[PDB]
Amino acid sequence: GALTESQAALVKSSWEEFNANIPKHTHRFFILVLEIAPAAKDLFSFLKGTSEVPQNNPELQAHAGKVFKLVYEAAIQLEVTGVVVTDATLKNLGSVHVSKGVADAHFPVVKEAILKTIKEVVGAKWSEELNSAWTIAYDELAIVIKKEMDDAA
Ligand code: HEM
Repeated sequence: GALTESQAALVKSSWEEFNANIPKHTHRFFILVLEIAPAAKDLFSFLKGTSEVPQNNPELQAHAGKVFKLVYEAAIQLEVTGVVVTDATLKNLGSVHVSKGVADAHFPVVKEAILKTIKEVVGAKWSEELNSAWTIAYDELAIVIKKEMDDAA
């Protein structure tokens, strides 16, 4: 697809729509996670010991926000520049994943959980051209973190 001017305009537009409601989209995101894969619950300090996904836990909100930000920034950088750039932060991300017991097979879990979350966020504006654009940008960003975990292992 590439990332045409017209595609990037479509991710930016759809991210601004996500951030517009963090405590919803983020608790949704964690439920789509636990639907796709229930065991994933023991991983999260803030979910351990609990029985249901807390809805106002700051630890959880802060966590999930940071995750979508990072995917959007990735799409812009792909249309301007043509790439996703690996920095200190992605590197540290890879460390903390490993300490907590996270593996690669866990990633399509969190992708489908983000596509399905953005398809839920944009609703009728949804196009092929836009699904194509978020897929490209997640795939391109996961390639980069998985890279850094393998390296923290
Ligand atoms: C491109 C995709 C991904 C991005 C951008 C991302 C981003 C992040 C960030 C930024 C943190 C640190 C949050 C903090 O310091 O507050 C974190 C922690 C963590 N992540 Fe991910 N992540 C991704 C995929 C995954 C996957 C597939 C899993 C496995 C289900 C996972 C499991 C965890 C766990 C257990 C923690 C530790 C949280 C703790 O116990 O408090 N992440 N992630």
